[PDB]
Amino acid sequence: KIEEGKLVIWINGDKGYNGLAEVGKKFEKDTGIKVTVEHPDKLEEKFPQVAATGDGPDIIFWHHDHFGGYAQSGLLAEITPDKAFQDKLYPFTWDAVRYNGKLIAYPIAVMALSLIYNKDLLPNPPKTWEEIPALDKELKAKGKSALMFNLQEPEFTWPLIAADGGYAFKYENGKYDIKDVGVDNAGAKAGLTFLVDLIKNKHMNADTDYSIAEAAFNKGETAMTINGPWAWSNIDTSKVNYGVTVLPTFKGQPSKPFVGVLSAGINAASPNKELAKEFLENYLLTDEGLEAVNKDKPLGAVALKSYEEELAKDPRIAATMENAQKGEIMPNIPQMSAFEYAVRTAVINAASGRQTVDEALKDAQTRITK
Ligand SMILES: [Cu+2]
Repeated sequence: KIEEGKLVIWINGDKGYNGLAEVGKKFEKDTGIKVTVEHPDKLEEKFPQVAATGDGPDIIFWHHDHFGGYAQSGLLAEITPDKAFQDKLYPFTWDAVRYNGKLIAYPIAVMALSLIYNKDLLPNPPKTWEEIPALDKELKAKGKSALMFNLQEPEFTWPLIAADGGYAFKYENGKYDIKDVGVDNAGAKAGLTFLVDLIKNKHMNADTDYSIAEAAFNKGETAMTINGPWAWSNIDTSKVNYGVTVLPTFKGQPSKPFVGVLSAGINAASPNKELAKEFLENYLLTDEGLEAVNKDKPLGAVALKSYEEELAKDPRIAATMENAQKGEIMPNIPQMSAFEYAVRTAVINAASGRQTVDEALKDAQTRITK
């Protein structure tokens, strides 16, 4: 019970649904087809309900992690870019939109955490995790701290923990292995330890949450923090002089951030697959298209090479991409819930004393692979 003759698009209201609308006006002028951009409440939960009955929008915008499940249900259509088109985007973004060996979405935006710092308290940021401890002691002498970041959730703590070799699920030939998890190997143990030790020595507090960390860094009390593109505006208003850069290395290896990709999938029920493909590939994924959305509401870093080289003139953005090329693509499978649940607890119990690192990671590991 879907259109045929137009295009309805569901995008979250905190995104540039206006420039998306603008790009629509050009499509309409060139094709004569009208585009509609809507923002239903809690759309991530409605698409699944409505698409299961052959209804909903022709295109849905969202993080790629939810896309694996959608495909396990045959809700999306297998896109069809050719060799040439595929060479317009970064090789690693296509892996983020794969399933059982096949492509199912178009990478739009690329997100990943970064290290943020107060240029007035820290003229040059640390290239290593190993040196932070000594840096905090040097600042505490003046009534400041070195680092403060959300410690409640895996998104913020996984980068360190996995640098040495840990991981979510083994992957190599286009298929994941839900029985082979790496949160309990040597590397993952090495990283959690380093983190726990930071708290034990009072360089960090275990109850620090997103709000405290942001309030602290924006009042100008802490030299650094870790966060994404979505938090820059608050800082802009606070009157702090900040900078964004590459995350420190661990035991000589890069921090390994989870990589998130805003994607556009075609409803498998949609009678407008061609139009949708023409719109996404030749209107939205162009330097003019991505700019239109980025104006209304900034996107951060993108997957389109040509335009990424232009946005990358803002160090804040160049850093994001570099951190993404070193990170681990977020697995697009429903089992990632088991992972977030288990790891969030492991880190909390390990930071509270309730469990030692070796015990905490043994439980989660077994939990997930269960
Ligand atoms: Cu989600």
